[PDB]
Amino acid sequence: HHWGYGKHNGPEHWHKDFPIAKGERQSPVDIDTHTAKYDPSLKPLSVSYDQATSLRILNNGHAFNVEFDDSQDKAVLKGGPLDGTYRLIQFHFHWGSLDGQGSEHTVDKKKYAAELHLVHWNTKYGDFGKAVQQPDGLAVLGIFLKVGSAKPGLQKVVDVLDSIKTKGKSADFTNFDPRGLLPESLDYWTYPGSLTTPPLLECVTWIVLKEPISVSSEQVLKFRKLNFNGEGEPEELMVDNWRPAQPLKNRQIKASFK
Ligand SMILES: Cc1cc(C)cc(S(N)(=O)=O)c1
Ligand SMILES: [Zn+2]
Repeated sequence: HHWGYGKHNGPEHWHKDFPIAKGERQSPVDIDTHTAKYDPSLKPLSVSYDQATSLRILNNGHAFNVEFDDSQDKAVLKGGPLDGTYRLIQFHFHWGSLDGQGSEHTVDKKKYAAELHLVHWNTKYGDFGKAVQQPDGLAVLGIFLKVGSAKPGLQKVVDVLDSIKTKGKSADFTNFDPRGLLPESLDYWTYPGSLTTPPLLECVTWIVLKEPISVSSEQVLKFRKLNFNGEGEPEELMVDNWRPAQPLKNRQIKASFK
């Protein structure tokens, strides 16, 4: 009886195995746009993915992860609200059963169809496992997805999904360029939070872009053909793998723009 997204093991149960679920800096949150204050001390985000080297894509039974080679100084997030440099390790998505839900963060209570998380660890801690033990260990860049025009730079991801349908399947996935997933503007909101699945560690500086990317209905429909189950087990479509907004508590959300 491990955690997941069902009536029987979903977000409202996680606190039993992971008490920090009811902690002081949990994610995601609703971004109330009128209350977020412009911070003129915030810097432009620096996203440098020119040398990113993808290796593999993995269905982990909750989502799929596009994994990177993080053994050299290459694909780095810095600037913005961050001190120091954060190295890209993986990206994944959260999405809905319907276009009207699927994002983790919300904007004035608006739910997007999906949300992309580009995960980076602070190089001052030497690797990911040590970084997640620190309050400034990770920086997660969150990007909303809406359904409209296709995102060409997403299609290589979509087309490999047939080969990782079920939990525990992986496939080689080299030379994927995550720059093709970024919107035009790097305007963002930022706040201190957590991982959004167990273990729910309070180790993340969240940077959520204001501009969503557009993906087509056909692209998100192929996300929804993935399975949470393993091969040879009853089919459970991989949909609604998002955590609802959590209490903001004693936090401020800052805007990079206005
Ligand atoms: C458990 C966990 C691990 C990683 C690397 C990333 C997340 S999230 N969804 O907060 O980006 C969760
Ligand atoms: Zn995530």
